Amino acid sequence: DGYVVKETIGVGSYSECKRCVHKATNMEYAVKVIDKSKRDPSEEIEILLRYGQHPNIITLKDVYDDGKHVYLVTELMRGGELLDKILRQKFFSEREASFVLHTIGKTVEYLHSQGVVHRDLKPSNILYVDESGNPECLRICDFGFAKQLRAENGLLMTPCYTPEVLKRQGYDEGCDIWSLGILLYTMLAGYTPFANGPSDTPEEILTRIGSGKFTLSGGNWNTVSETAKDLVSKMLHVDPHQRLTAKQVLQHPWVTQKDKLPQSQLSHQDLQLVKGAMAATYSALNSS
Repeated sequence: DGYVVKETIGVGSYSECKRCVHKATNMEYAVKVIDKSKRDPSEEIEILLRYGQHPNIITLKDVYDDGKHVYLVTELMRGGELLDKILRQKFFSEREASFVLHTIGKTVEYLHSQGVVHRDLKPSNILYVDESGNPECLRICDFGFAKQLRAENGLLMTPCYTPEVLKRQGYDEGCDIWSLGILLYTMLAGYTPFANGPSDTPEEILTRIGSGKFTLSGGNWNTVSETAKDLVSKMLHVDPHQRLTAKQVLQHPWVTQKDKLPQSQLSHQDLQLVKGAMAATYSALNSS
């Protein structure tokens, strides 16, 4: 139960994530410390326990609860965040972008098919496990705001088995797809579609989202495939119920036919501007 707690990795609401190194074998891991009084991580643990073995989902190693705090010990994400790699020291083109979406898209398709929605698919919740930058090293993380589809009696249910009760998933699923849509945009454009920097205001961003318009022309978009633009447009459609499903995304020419994709380095703005814009976009969304 006692580890070797060291540096703090990140921070969050009612939870802190530090770098433990123990297992009585100097084995490095990550441990999320949730305040039992502040928050109840019932849904999160059950999701990680049931779906952690997925290779592109963060695997759960140990779990502890003394009553005051919970200790979710997971595999350590040494590769950092997705943007921290692709927009720094890694050759990134529509080809590499397609592999990234492919990897994450299948994971979401799996989760949606099991009736699990994430509802927090920000690029800071997608991390490499090692510093290779390889697609298979990707891991979806932080299932804090994730919800399993349950029955009236409280039994886990799939959308296959399962009117307005299901349309809730259809919305919640459509928001996960929309979250991937801005990541696709950001990957292609090198900048957030509804934010120009870290100091954008909720009033600015939410107006742009509601307008249902974004730049698919000018800048990087002049040297980007029409299939790449077709996908983002369909992924970021205004009505969440008219957006693509995770399956329909993966059946798209951009994703499937990777031979036809350009392999030229993509331009990007400073990482901190892009990271700044992105965190501000999700900050504006949390208000509404």
